[PDB]
Amino acid sequence: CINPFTNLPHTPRYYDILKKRLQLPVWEYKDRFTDILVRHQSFVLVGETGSGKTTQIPQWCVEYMRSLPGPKRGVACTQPRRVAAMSVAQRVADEMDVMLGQEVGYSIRFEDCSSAKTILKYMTDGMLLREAMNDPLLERYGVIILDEAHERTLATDILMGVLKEVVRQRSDLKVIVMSATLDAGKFQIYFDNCPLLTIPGRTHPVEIFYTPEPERDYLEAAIRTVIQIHMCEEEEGDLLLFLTGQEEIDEACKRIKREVDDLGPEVGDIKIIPLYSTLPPQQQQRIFEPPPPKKQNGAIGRKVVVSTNIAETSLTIDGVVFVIDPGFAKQKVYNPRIRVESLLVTAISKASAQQRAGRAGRTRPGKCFRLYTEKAYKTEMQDNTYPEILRSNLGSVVLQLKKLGIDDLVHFDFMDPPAPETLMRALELLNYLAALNDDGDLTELGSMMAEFPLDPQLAKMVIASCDYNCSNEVLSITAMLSVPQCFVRPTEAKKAADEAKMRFAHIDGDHLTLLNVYHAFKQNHESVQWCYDNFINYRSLMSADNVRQQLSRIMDRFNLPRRSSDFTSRDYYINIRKALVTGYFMQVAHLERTGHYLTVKDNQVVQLHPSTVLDHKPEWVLYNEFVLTTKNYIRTCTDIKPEWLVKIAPQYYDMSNFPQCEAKRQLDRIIAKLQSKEY
Ligand SMILES: Nc1ncnc2c1ncn2[C@@H]1O[C@H](COP(=O)(O)OP(=O)(O)O)[C@@H](O)[C@H]1O
Ligand SMILES: [Mg+2]
Repeated sequence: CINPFTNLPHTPRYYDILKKRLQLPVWEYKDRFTDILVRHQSFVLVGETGSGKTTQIPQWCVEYMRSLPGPKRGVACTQPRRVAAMSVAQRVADEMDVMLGQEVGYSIRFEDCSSAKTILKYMTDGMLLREAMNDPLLERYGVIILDEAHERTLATDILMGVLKEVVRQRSDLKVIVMSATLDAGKFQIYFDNCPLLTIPGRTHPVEIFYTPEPERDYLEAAIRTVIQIHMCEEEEGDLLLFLTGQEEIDEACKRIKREVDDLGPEVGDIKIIPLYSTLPPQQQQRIFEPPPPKKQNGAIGRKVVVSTNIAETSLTIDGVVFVIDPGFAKQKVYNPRIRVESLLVTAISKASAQQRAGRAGRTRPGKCFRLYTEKAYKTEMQDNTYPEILRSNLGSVVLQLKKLGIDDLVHFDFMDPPAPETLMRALELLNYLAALNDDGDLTELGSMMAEFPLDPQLAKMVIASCDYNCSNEVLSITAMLSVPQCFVRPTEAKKAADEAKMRFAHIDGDHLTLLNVYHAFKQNHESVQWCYDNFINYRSLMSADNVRQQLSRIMDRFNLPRRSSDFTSRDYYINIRKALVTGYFMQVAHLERTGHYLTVKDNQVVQLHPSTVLDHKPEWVLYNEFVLTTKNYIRTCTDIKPEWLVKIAPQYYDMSNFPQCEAKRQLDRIIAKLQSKEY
């Protein structure tokens, strides 16, 4: 029959895919799905990964929208994960026989693939909350679906609160909450005891393996699980290994590419595939590829995917029988008393481990090779990881809620309410940035900050830089800070990489070094060869350029001038460094007489991250990032003048409320000197 959007026949592609997708677990419940949808404003849908929730259900809601009178609106389906949203959009575009970016599309922070024609949009949970800023009832959508709500991300929880208020003012909107599990909060009690639909699992049983006692270096000891699986096992099937991020991942794909062809033609081939947050579409889509063929003589031609907890629940790779679970992941941590946010590798929950093992069972029965003991699972691990709202600084969150018109914050319906101390640190942060007044009301400046898709600190820095006549350079720095690490540092060629990085070093430090990289990238015409020559990440730089363009359009909308100072003047670099202070004045460390650094209020001993270009230890350093390892590192570091701290951020540098230390004694000396009294 006929494609309703194109008014043409559906294609050969379309029919081949329709055939396979009708067989997905979700389809036998479509009638009862439809029957709940037409009768209720909101309900919950639970089903294991691979059951067909993300691809099929939003199509059904499109079908539903096309049944309706003429207020002709979209469907939104939120993903916690960029790679999930972008790759399902491509998949669903194919399933619906449409062009990605036309009837089906996606929206990620700085990456909008959509048009006038878009009626189904796969977006991050973060982006839908962004859209609510300018459209508080989300009138562009008739159906909104929060997918992967079991991952309890910060943006997902806030969307559940928001949408629960939206449904009281809008009768025409439908909300669906989809999840892999019934745990991670109860959802239907939250949405006023609304219907539940559960899709049975087709998990081919999975043999859970362990190790005798605690493993120390799991990277190489999970490589030795990857190898022994790719010889000892006799039937076909692909491998999925859970690492914690995109260096450790790339390590294990550089490693295990010369090895394990340590071995001639004899053993079976391996198509090795990495998966992490950053990858562009054209290379996300290689997890969906057929493994290499069987050799005439030898072993199974096999596929190994090396991946973040993106593959835990957010998608399925067909072919996977063998799952290796190191049992850690890059979480977000936040002490509300230390006031330090950082990304930390840490032990997963029983919920999570069991999810990861689940992936091995999605074709035939499989084996999960968990690299722990039963004691490090049964007795030593949590049932459920804390929902992300209890592990984050809520500065951005609070600003977004205030921009959405939410005044009283304890009188706000969180599913799991945050510790009221973390809430109050967020209010203070925002008051220090002048985003909120002393009553906690949104200022004109706060309102504007909220429409930049940036941490409040960065937003304030961009806006305030106009008054230091260096908005152009601050926008470039901001864009470099908003994309992945730009310096390629192969572990086999550290001195070479470091020396290339030094070609760009500014004497006052790393922020200006990022400005130097960006300027050099542009004046060399976005050249890939230039990037290779200088060990600069071409993808990072292309991403930065795109972020800068996006941020530029926001500046134009708000009439904030995009200006530079005179490069021949000394004020050029001074002005930019003063601008950094307007946003980062709380991220400041003082050089002690001992050669250590102590963070300004919280008195934490830190050292300059070893990747810094700084030649010397500035007396005062402003930093972008606090890195928790076995040492505290401050990363992306600039030399600043303490006088700037007093002049630009007096509310924070209030000596009546400040701990005794070398920093306070210099600061008091500076404050007395400004006042030039002889009492
Ligand atoms: N991007 C893609 N490319 C090719 N095939 C896919 C893609 N995404 C999903 N599939 C296939 O279609 C199925 C649909 O699964 P999905 O809707 O993602 O399930 P759930 O969201 O419930 O985990 C998968 O099991 C897989 O076999
Ligand atoms: Mg899904």
